[PDB]
Amino acid sequence: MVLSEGEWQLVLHVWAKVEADVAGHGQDIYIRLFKSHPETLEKFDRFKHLKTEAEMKASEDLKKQGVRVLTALGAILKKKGHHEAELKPLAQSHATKHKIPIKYLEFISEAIIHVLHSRHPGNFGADAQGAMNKALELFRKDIAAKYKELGYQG
Ligand code: HEM
Repeated sequence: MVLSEGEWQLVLHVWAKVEADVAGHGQDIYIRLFKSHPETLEKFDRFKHLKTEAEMKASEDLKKQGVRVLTALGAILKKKGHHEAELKPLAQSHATKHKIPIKYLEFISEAIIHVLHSRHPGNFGADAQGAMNKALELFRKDIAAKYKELGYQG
């Protein structure tokens, strides 16, 4: 697939607002993911013992993971589809070391959309949500193709 320049502008306009508070958005996204799909917490050996949302909000390690994820995804989105070099190392660690199935990438995509809709309603109307969903679908299609080349395709 291919996004138009106008679709990319809608994605990067709301992403510029996310970048005013990377750690806060990272925390909100991972807490939404763990509350909605609790099985995903099991992939994190450092904080898989957390039992409540209060514990998750106080976790320094969870906050650091949110910042690493959003910094990497922000770099991929700022390439506007020319992200082959960025995806290679991410695909290799997620297929071979962490073993993250494509369905968990779909789950965190839903969590990003929910958080952006809650925090940025004025910059995340229907057209902007549609563009963000297309950008995340492109990212998941390209990572799934790299998973297959690497021997995982999960
Ligand atoms: C937007 C999608 C995602 C991006 C851009 C992303 C990016 C990253 C980055 C940059 C790292 C550190 C470098 C590395 O190990 O490759 C990382 C580590 C990790 N990610 Fe992902 N990630 C994403 C989704 C997920 C999801 C959905 C899960 C699990 C449900 C996950 C599980 C992990 C784990 C377990 C680690 C290692 C954590 C540690 O160091 O303790 N990732 N991710």
